[PDB]
Amino acid sequence: VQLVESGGGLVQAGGSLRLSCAASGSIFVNNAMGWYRQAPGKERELVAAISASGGSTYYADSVKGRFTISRDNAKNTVYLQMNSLKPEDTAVYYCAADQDGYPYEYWGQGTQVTVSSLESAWSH
Repeated sequence: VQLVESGGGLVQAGGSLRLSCAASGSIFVNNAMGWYRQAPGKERELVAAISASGGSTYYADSVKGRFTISRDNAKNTVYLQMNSLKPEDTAVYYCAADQDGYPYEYWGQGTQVTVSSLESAWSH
């Protein structure tokens, strides 16, 4: 079972970025998938999760209304559309997919997202 995140990089505060994650090696349509992040110096946190059918979602309080999770079961992919990004959203983002039985969850290797503050928006 393997997961690979696509997308990442630098965005100016207020901007948007879409992350994707594709899974291989088993059936994923019957289990939840999601995204965690580890901001500098912080504990890793569950950012968003989505049920097998897509009919239920979960968001961390600090991203509600700004991030949207969705999935394409035919591609075994999960997406994180990040809008209204803020510098506090700077983190390594890890996709995850659940399965029945130990080890219960697989994690991707992570992708860096960096959101620049206004101090960098002009030369001074």
